[PDB]
Amino acid sequence: THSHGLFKKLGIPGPTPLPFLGNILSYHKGFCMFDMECHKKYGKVWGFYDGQQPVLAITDPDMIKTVLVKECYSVFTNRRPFGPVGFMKSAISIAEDEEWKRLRSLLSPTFTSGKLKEMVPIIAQYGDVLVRNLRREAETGKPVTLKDVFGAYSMDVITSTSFGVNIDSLNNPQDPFVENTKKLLRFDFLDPFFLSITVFPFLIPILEVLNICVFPREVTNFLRKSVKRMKESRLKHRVDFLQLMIDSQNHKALSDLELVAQSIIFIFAGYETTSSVLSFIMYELATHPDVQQKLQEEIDAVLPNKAPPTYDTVLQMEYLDMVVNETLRLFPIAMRLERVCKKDVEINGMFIPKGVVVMIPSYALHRDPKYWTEPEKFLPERFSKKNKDNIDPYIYTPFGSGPRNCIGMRFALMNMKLALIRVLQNFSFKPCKETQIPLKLSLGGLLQPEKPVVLKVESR
Ligand code: HEM
Ligand SMILES: O=C(Nc1cc(C(F)(F)F)ccc1-n1ccnc1)N(Cc1cccc(O)c1)c1ccccc1Cl
Repeated sequence: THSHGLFKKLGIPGPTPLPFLGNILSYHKGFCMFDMECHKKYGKVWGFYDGQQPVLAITDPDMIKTVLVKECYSVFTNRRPFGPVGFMKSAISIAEDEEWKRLRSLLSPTFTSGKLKEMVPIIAQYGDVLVRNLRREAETGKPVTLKDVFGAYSMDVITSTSFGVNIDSLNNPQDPFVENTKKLLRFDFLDPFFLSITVFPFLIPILEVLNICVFPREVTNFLRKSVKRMKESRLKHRVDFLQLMIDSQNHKALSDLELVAQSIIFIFAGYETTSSVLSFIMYELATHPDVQQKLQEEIDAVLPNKAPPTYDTVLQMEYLDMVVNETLRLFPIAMRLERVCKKDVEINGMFIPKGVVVMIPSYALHRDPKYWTEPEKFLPERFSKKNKDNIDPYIYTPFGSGPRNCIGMRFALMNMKLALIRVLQNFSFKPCKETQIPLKLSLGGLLQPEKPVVLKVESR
């Protein structure tokens, strides 16, 4: 069509698009397979169309640094709009340009290492809860699906960190927080709805005037009311995500609806993501028990006699840092990094026209043989103390990079590591007969396993 000749004029290789559809039919193998395929068949830079939207993929480390870090505030500042957002347009991950710079300033101190150290005791409290509910499942003599145990854990930390709500999600699935928040699963961008709106971006403004929100509106209105009630209910900082935005509420000021929007994004950002990575980590520990043994030995060394973890101790365990990093290399759940080019610009000898989405194939780079030897093998020694300097930080980007990287990286890493320390110091995980030995990945818009990971759990 009239927008499909762009990459031909610039002389950029890519699959030939179809009218009205672009290359979305090539998504039948999934985002990951499509990205790795184009990397093999086109080299270091290629292009394709999500409907009428042109997308340029870049793999040069210098270009990635220019897009994500150097020319970030000037050119590559925002992400592609993804659908009808409603009042959630004020969320930090959805805000654009000056509003984003303001909100990120108003929210950066919330994710300081100092504030994270003050959050460790609260998160550790539900590590003991996870172990208690894990032992009962171990006594059943039957395999357990890790998504439910970790999802229960990830919910308990989120509620206790975002608010003061202490809950046992696995045993108390009735509290209004547990019910509504359990409907904040990740967005399958290859489903009929999202595939439709990428082909029909003109329908996004229509959906907004019908008050059709991409987030379930019942959960949003419930959460807005609960925050409005809790603000009066405390009208003892307790290292509370909501409180840290209330005391900071008194650049510019953070509004009440803005505060509500950020709180929901933190719940959304850390419920399935935390549980998914924790499930991937345990799968690789079962199929590679030598790693699990050394990790279980390192946990006992730093924290003897099943000692509770600490900010100073978690940041000390080196082999635990290797297991999370290598799992995030194999399974970067974002799969991709996107920036919208807001003006004509030339980067590293390449012309990027206005309006083109620049894409960085994190999954494709993480499994590229030109940077990783035996990429499919899960060798956690890639990040040893003497081999962790060879890795290019712009090829391995599990949390993104630049001033729009993950704002909750330290929390997520701490939260996951605190969970791993407590569970491996009491249990061992064995591959049962209901476990997929190859672990086929899903073909949709999510980086999740095809079948849920079920493993045998024994007590130590
Ligand atoms: C293991 C879990 C997580 C992973 C793998 C992850 C990864 C990412 C990635 C790749 C991005 C995009 C950065 C880019 O565009 O360059 C991002 C953005 C973001 N993440 Fe996470 N994330 C995780 C958990 C969390 C959690 C628990 C929070 C809660 C505070 C959080 C808050 C955010 C925010 C606020 C952004 C948007 C930053 C901005 O737009 O300025 N993330 N994350
Ligand atoms: O933005 C992402 N997630 C996200 C989205 C929302 C929102 F939609 F409601 F606004 C809210 C929270 C998060 N969230 C999850 C973990 N931390 C932040 N990404 C990366 C990404 C995706 C697409 C384009 C792009 O440039 C960057 C992500 C991260 C981990 C797993 C899966 C994803 Cl899709």
